[PDB]
Amino acid sequence: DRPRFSFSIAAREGKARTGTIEMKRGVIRTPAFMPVGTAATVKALKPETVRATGADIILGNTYHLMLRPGAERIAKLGGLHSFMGWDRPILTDSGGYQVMSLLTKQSEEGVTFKSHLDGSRHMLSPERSIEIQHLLGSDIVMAFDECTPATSRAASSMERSMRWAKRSRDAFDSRKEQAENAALFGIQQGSVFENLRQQSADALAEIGFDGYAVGGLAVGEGQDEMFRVLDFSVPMLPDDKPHYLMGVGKPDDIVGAVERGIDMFDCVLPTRSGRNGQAFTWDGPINIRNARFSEDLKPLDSECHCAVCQKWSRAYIHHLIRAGEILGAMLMTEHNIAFYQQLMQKIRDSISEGRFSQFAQDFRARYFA
Amino acid sequence: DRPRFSFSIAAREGKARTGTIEMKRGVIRTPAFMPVGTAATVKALKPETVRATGADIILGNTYHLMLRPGAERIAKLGGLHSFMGWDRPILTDSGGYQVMSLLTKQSEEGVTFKSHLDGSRHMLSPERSIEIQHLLGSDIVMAFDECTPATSRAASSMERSMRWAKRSRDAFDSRKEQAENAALFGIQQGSVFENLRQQSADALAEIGFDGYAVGGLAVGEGQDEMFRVLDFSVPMLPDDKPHYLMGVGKPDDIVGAVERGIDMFDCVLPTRSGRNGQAFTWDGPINIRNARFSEDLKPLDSECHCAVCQKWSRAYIHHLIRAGEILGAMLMTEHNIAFYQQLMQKIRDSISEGRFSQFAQDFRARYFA
Ligand SMILES: CC#C[C@H]1NC(N)=Nc2cc3[nH]c(NC)nc3cc21
Ligand SMILES: CC#C[C@H]1NC(N)=Nc2cc3[nH]c(NC)nc3cc21
Ligand SMILES: [Zn+2]
Ligand SMILES: [Zn+2]
Repeated sequence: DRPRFSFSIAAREGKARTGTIEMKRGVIRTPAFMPVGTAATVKALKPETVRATGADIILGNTYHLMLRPGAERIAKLGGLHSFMGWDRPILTDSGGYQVMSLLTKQSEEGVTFKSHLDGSRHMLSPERSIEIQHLLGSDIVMAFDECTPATSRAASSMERSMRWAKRSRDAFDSRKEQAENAALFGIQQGSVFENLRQQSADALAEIGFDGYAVGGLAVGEGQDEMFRVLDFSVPMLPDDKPHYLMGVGKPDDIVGAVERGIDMFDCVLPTRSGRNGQAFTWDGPINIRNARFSEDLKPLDSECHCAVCQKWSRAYIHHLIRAGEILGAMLMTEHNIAFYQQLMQKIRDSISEGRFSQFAQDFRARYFA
Repeated sequence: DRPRFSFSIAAREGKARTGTIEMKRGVIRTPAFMPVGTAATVKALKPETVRATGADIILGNTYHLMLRPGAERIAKLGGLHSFMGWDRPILTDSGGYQVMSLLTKQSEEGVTFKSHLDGSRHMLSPERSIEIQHLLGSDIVMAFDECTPATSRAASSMERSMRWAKRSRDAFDSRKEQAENAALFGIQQGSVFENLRQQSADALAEIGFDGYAVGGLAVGEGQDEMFRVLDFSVPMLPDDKPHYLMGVGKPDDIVGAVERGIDMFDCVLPTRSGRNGQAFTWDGPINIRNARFSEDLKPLDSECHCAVCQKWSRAYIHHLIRAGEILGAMLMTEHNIAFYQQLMQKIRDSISEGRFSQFAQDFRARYFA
């Protein structure tokens, strides 16, 4: 048998850490990047291709799947893993952020809202969110939080989220199958305010979670501000548990966040911007639709080990994306997700060899040249 | 070394034949179905996936590739095979039909036309079409024909096409690299008129080609009429060369056309209707968007050996197509192309075992139940 959840730090450099999370469905190498699979698919990739790029875990969403195709329906069909054909760990967001981003009525009990898809009306609460995530069969369950710049007011939302974090913990612990086979993460709130971040961290650590996410970022704050908040926020979290930065981000954001103690990441940038023609390279991103690539026989990136860069030219991918061909989206997406995973591998290896500081400097010098 | 073009008939049953075409880039099992790759991609499939389904040869188009990305450009980038990553045979249509279907001025010299894409003006002729197909590096080159129901008038178009067939032959034979490494097929015209089909067949056989296509069908004539035309048209063609029915078709069309002596087929139905939610099965086509499939855990087809049917349920593919997800198009397309190839395999095996008559009866009884 394998453990439910065991995080082990193998090496450190400054605030950066590298290690593993062992879970029943597999091992997660940290720092980790999670491709986003909101609609029970990582867009334009088979799950075998997601795995081939190096991903150990993907992200799903309570909000989208409760609406389409439905949580109880996925459970009847055998759970999210069987449904989409990914047999490794899945982390699910709780719905707190997506309900706010995508027609809502807030209270201490929870949120009622109108779906952006049907106009149908629905409810979420800590207890319903945890139940939905159980029905999906998520391996890492997120606590349900209230999400809203803010006064002052940020403290009201943070304090409610901490009350909801306790209800999430209790709902999770009441479901034996969940508590024995899954892990539960809390979400730190408090916006840009050091004192509220501390109050939030204290509340979560008093409750106790398997891991701690940093919420309230990647919402348009600029990298300077995000780094400032991480500087004081991450040290407040339990050192011996994973630290998950929700929604981040660009390669340069990921590197700086690892320098500040983050272990886990998710964002739509590699998939969405790949479909839109943006390819990541070690010399910075390029827009493959640009006419300069029409006769370029080189691969998207000259060092990348992915299957796309072993077989097809920039010129061919340029043609596909210009033509609106599905294979264009497929190849751009595979390459970008592989690039993100190779970035994470380089981060892990450099921390384990005690040269991550030098890697970060070298990476930024070339990427921004 | 391998032969330029060697067709060998291994078994016959009635007018049906099964065998092989050996070419420098591989062997083509007949009767053969060619997936369509008009824009230098079989839509939503990597070439390795096209091959995995059983395809021996794919179809490309002079008309689309001369416009985007351009014939001379593809040649500079190393040819169509290298460009799209398919290293097996490619048959290219000559442009005669697509120029008519997709703003044109006809003459004995050729056709000038306005592109449906740019509005730019272009010319095609027998000599330019053959040159374009040389630049692409096509393995089976189609003669350039004039295409237009018709009086009477059908005879005018047919006779010009026969003059253009001779010019196509001469242009091909003037290009040593082409004549040594590629094959050339002629196109029989004459519409529904037995006497014109005979005049056309005579003209083509006097010129001499590696294979003979039956043109002027799959243009909305109904299956009864198509079969009537094949009944008298295919016997007019040289028995010892392949017979190619352009643009056909539905599974039931393919079976009946093999019964009448056709060896080669192409159509967009499995790819295009797959993206639109139609899946082929041995019990007939189904529309996977229908609500009856929302909780159906069976595969698309209960006997199909394709990778899609080994891993994912109807319910999951239903969800993907309803959501507009790219993976939906990918999986539907792989399954439909695999189904077509399994149909062709069953046809070949039954002819080689002398039970094709029984297969056709059994196939129709189940498919149309
Ligand atoms: C306050 C707060 C907060 C966090 N709460 C929940 N439940 N999910 C998140 C997802 C995020 N995605 C992005 N940017 C794309 N920032 C996020 C923040 C959260
Ligand atoms: C008269 C005539 C004729 C043939 N001539 C050339 N060059 N290409 C063809 C392609 C076809 N596609 C379909 N149906 C989709 N019928 C076709 C017929 C032709
Ligand atoms: Zn790559
Ligand atoms: Zn199948």
